[PDB]
Amino acid sequence: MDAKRSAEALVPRFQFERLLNQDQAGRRSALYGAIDGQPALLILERAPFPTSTAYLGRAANTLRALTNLGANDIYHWYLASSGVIEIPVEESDDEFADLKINLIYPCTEKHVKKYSKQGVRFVTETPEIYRDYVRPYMQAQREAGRLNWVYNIIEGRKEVEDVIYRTPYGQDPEEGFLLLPDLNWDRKTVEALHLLGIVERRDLWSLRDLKKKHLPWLRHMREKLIEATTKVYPTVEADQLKLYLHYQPTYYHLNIHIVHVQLEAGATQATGKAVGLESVMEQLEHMHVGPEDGDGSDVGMDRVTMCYTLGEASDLWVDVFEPLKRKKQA
Amino acid sequence: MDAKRSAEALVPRFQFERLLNQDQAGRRSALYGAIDGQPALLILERAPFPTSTAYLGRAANTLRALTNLGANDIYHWYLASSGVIEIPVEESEGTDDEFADLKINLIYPCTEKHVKKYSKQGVRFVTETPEIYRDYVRPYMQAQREAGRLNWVYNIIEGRKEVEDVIYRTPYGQDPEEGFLLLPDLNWDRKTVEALHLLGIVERRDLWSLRDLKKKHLPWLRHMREKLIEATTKVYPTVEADQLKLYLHYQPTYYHLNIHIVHVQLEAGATQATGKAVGLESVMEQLEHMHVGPEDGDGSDVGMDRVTMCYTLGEASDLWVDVFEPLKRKKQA
Repeated sequence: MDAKRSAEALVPRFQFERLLNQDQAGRRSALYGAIDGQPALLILERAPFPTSTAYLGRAANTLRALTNLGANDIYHWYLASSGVIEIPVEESDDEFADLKINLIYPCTEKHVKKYSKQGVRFVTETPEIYRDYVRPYMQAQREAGRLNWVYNIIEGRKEVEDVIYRTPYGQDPEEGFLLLPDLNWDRKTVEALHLLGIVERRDLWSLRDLKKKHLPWLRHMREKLIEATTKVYPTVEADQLKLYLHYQPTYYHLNIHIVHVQLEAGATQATGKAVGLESVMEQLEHMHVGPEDGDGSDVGMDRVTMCYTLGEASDLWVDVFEPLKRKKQA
Repeated sequence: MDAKRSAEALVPRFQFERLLNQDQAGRRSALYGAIDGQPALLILERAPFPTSTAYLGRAANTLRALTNLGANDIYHWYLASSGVIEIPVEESEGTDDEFADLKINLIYPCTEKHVKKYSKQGVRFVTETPEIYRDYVRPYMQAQREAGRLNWVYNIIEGRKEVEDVIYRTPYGQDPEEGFLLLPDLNWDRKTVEALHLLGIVERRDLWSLRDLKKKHLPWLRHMREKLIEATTKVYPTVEADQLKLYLHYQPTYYHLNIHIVHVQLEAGATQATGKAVGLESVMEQLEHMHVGPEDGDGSDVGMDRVTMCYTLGEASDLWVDVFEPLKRKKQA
């Protein structure tokens, strides 16, 4: 393993310059620097704790340093440094690791931008702002071809082996769908289940397109997605799943997240990003039908004001909401 | 300093028995065991990385072990173990300290209450129709209030408790309808502005949860939204209005309306998750556009008690044990 030793030789040559970002409760730091006089990006992460009893049964008894910070009755808190614990013969001479390291070298300005801290803003999207600015932006993104990757999966030309369930392409153009594992799921831990329900029809760009006339479709899709998930993973019951939509979505083709209720909630589930599927259905169900609205078929989410988070490097913040904010402050 | 050394002697005597829970993306493990023949609960946490240049400028060059797992062009990924890095004199009160990679909490002797608190808990997603709210859940809320479970809230509202922890309030009694106070969330260190998490406890006592909100409350809601934001940005001048999110819990942990205020940069966890957190503006918009029927008059009493709400419950909670699990059991063949 010359390439393995070669890659290992890079890390001690890293010359730190500055911290780009620290996140994940402080347990991930993105460092910028240089190796051999060229830009280098080194990402430090605390590793998860081992579950081996060889580790858990020895961690408290092998510390290389331990400092009590305070105590109150039966409560005590400390800082400590891990000692060396060797991995037993039947699980590996290795020791248990406390760090994960990613090194991008040589890195570019694109990597610096990607891993630099990005501020977040909470914006207010009225029906007028959706009509005049956001919906035109969505259209341009789709016309530019940004959904090619989605369409390639829907049509069965990519990630065929990653799909865990689908209706065959073309068999059901209105209510067909496929289930894709989320990139961060190990596909083995059922209680961390996270699937993407990508619908086959192509005319719904986001929940903004949903109207009362889509309530039957929404009911059918909710049942079908839950039915398929609990069929593929039979130890999962219906009341152990949550279905939600993103707004703003990360891409402009309606897709329904399916997560196990036991999955640790992160940004993908947070208020200002995730909207429960049943919550959208109830808003359509009870939305007011005015005298000019006929039977109500076209009453829907494009009448609502939606408030949500955006990153400050996003197109929508830079081109729409920051300028609207500046124009209002003048 | 003797008590400091005494508490340090506890940790190496810990005898591991079993893992109670591992969460926070695997970086927190709650271990159950014994010390001196009595139950002990040891919680291991990965520490945040120092920002000190003395640490960051040496971490890559002092590793005590390093294994490359793979590489692809300019991408390389590894596992590693940290070496010893001493804290420089100008950053340490003591001498011969090294940067720490672990935080440890030891509860000893612990009880069954601590084991329950830190053990993994099953979760269920339930469907609360208006009928189930009427027949089962609202009576449960009422009994909780009648039992006195809100004594702690009222003690703070009335200025008998946590007077020193309130970061802002309207003086009690001055504004009975739109008065409020702001309390820091127990999990916030009260100094890191980008992790800000406040609880807005309203002065009025007749709103138990968002189920009580109706169209007639929309002016009150608009006013409270503004007032909570103005007060937060007044106390924390580096926070702008568009760097805050306001939300309600449903189910809430207690049955007196209270509005969470969080910095947009705060990392989202269970408290913000779908099935628990409901954005304040989302409730207001749901009330704004809700249908007013022919028997509803001017619509003033149309509100959230007409909606079906879906949310998560823990399997040890009263509502699961006494309401939703029995309803589920009776329905199943």
